[PDB]
Amino acid sequence: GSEKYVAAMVLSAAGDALGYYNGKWEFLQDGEKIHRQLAQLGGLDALDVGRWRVSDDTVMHLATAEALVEAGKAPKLTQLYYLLAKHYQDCMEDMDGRAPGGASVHNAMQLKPGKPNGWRIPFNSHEGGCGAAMRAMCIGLRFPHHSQLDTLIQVSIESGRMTHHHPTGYLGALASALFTAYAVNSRPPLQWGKGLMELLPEAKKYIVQSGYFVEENLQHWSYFQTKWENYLKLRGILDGESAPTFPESFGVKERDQFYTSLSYSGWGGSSGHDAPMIAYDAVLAAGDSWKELAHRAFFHGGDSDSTAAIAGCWWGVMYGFKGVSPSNYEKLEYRNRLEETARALYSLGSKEDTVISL
Ligand SMILES: Nc1ncnc2c1ncn2[C@@H]1O[C@H](COP(=O)(O)OP(=O)(O)OC[C@H]2O[C@H](O)[C@H](O)[C@@H]2O)[C@@H](O)[C@H]1O
Ligand SMILES: [Mg+2]
Repeated sequence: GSEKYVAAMVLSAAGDALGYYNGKWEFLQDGEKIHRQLAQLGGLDALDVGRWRVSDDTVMHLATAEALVEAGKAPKLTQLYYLLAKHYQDCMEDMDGRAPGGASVHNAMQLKPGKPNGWRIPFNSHEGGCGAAMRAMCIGLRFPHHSQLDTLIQVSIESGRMTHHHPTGYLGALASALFTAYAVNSRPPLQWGKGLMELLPEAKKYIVQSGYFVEENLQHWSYFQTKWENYLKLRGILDGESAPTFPESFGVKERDQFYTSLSYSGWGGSSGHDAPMIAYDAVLAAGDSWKELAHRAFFHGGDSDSTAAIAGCWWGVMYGFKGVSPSNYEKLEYRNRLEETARALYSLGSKEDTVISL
């Protein structure tokens, strides 16, 4: 349904804005303090996002979505990648006060849309941030059909690699896009992690045949895979055939500690592996509760705008606006653009088509 695509785009942006709070909550490392301030504001249902700007996450996600819309039906990947690179480069003019990420901004300005392979960048050991994952969800809105899985894999990886040429970075884009497609198709969330694990060898097959920095990509592959395997084992969902099990003590402070344990270097949710992982952990626990989703994915001491942007997209696809206080989105920055782009993505994604690959 079109309304679920609208909710996916709008609630991803609402999550971003809520987990950002004009920077005040993004950069507060104490989840308990964030939750105290939330209560002082009146709780989530009382928050009005009219003055809560979206961050770079939404600006980039909209850039991905607009490129997908402009590429049209039965698109050529050469054209799509030109449009993606152009939109990523141009959207850096809309980052004032949005705390843009390092790899995202630097590499977007390096791109040369219009040269052949001009959106390709070298492998880099420090390009494992979540900036590719945070902007990839709508790739799954565009390519949700089983027949399009190879396109979803290729486009999510290449969109990611335009700024994050490191498997920890671009495999997060794959996870973000893939789980959105699963949500579109009503696949139960407890099956999603297993689906990602089964598709990682197909992602590797693409990277190898693509031929760029194969040795470096392979040398760094194990980190993302191992972190996800261990997380899925901890939750009891490695094979996709069990309800998840959560720890007995899993309040705000315990979640901050857990998110730090998942992190690469201490900031939970800031990398390609852990931004979608924390969003997924929130989805698994929250079911149809927007408030629980927010408490787990929007309001924590880590990189909360990025886990929120991912979680809000997946949740909106599944549940629409049901149980969401209107003040959480009615006056949201870019609401009209988000809704119009979502409707255009729906017209494309709901109509199964075939892409002309590279
Ligand atoms: N090999 C690596 N493996 C895992 N994580 C890494 C690696 N290298 C860096 N990191 C982490 O990658 C983290 C971020 O890398 P940055 O390049 O600044 O940013 P972005 O472009 O990805 O976007 C970050 C977004 O998240 C917020 O919402 C922000 O506002 C952005 O919107 C660093 O802390 C690194 O520790
Ligand atoms: Mg951000």
